[PDB]
Amino acid sequence: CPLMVKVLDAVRGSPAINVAVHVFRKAADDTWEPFASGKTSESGELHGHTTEEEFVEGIYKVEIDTKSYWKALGISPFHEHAEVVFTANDSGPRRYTIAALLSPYSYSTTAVVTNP
Amino acid sequence: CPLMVKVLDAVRGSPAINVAVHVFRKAADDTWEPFASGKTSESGELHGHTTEEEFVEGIYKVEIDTKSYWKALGISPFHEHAEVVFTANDSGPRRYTIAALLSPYSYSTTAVVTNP
Amino acid sequence: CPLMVKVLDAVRGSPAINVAVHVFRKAADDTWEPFASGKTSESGELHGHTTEEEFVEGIYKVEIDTKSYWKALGISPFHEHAEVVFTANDSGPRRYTIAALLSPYSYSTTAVVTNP
Amino acid sequence: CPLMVKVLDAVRGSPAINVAVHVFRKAADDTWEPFASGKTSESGELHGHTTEEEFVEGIYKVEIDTKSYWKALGISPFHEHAEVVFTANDSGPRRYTIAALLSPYSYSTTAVVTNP
Repeated sequence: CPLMVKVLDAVRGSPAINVAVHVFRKAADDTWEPFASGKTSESGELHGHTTEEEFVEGIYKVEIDTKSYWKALGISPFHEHAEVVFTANDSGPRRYTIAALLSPYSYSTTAVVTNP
Repeated sequence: CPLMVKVLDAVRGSPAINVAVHVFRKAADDTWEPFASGKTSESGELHGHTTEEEFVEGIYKVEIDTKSYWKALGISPFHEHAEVVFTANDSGPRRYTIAALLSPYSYSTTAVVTNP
Repeated sequence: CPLMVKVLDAVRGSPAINVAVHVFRKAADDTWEPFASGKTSESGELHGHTTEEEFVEGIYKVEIDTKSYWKALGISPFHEHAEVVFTANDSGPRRYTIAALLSPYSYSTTAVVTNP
Repeated sequence: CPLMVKVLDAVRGSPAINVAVHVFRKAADDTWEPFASGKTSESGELHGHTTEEEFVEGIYKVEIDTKSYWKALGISPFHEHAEVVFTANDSGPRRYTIAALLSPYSYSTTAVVTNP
């Protein structure tokens, strides 16, 4: 799976488990088309069964449901979710790891792109 | 102004100047209505000329045109833009500063929420 | 003051107030001589009452007492403190802002370096 | 190896390879005693042959030679190095992953602590 998402909790110093993640790809008509979704595992990693074949060039959006994550822990956070929008595979197939680091009023997101 | 945006550049160690920023209010019909927009100043700040009265409770989106910023500096960026979505003024009007620190393959965002 | 420190709290969405900060100059004998110190203000800033003349080129260390800050808020922290080491004024006197954004298990630091 | 260090480059969106890392443990007399050192691999991960046995409770320091990393890529960075100081194993053995994300004028460091 050439698209991996990893989410960490900066308050607890742990993977952020059970976090809902939705992935969309921008379609010809400018709308977001559903692409993949899942929940993070005990390692904070998203369970993607995406193939290299269907992962074509385009603009992708990864939406991480951070608000429900914090709410379940009793915390009322600032952000509704964390969104990451990026062009993928514009110069050939790559493997992408989108990392998100979560705090109640702050998040950071980083991408590592490798050419296998 | 109850809603300020500040953008910093982690590569140059400076404010991010002349970056386009668009703010939207979510409308009843889950659609994003324009709310404020501009280019960041030499201090990396976006004016915000909105008043407390029009800045009612609701879900706001702040969209930062990070891709144009990096292209103008000649560095290849990962993200299409940086989008921050949050609920404002629940528990009453505060001053919000949305701060964003930019790198080509990473960004972080934090809210500094202060009660006057 | 050519050297300012600003500290933000990612959990509360606010400046980090009353945080101890110590600044040192490296001495010829690779030893850290005290240079400035204080507690951050309500805006999360450390006064810095040093003058341009005493703020000569050299390697400076900024030590932020993050562990006491988190203990005062009742949250278990990871780090003993946050230490930023940098060379200043090579290429001439600038204004330096060392900004630090704190979470219990994570911190980031950035320099906003501006030429007057 | 219950102590792992992973370093990423936020300019290139890649692991930071060949980065020197030194690890110290605070000794009885208050001085830093050398504990481990190495260079990051092609995955940005540090090659530690540390055992659970020798990794006792104490205060550890991880020093990452960020300046040499940037210099080798032609960039003159702000920081001399990135230091992470923390108490380990104070409540029993844990596995620690220290992650550092590097930009020329900024870095962030995060810890994930797991109980195996």
